[PDB]
Amino acid sequence: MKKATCLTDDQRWQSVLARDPNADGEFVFAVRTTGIFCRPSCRARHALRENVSFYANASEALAAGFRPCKRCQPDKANPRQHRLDKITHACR
Ligand SMILES: [Zn+2]
Repeated sequence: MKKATCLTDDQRWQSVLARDPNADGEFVFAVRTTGIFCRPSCRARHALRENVSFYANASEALAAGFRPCKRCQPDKANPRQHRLDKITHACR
């Protein structure tokens, strides 16, 4: 309850390295270099602890003036999906 050994930025990245998929509400982490914020689970090839800092939630990370990560916050994964030509107006 009122206790948790060592809450150091160390084990912050331990829970976040483990990819703890269910740590939504537990905190967020914020990679200043892309100006995005995430849940610990960020499955894409990690950006270092050293560019990354930890909040309570994404409204705090919004307080930092960031945007939700395309993988973590909505879950906005676009892999499979066609990389269709590009040019606009295609009625056929
Ligand atoms: Zn992410």
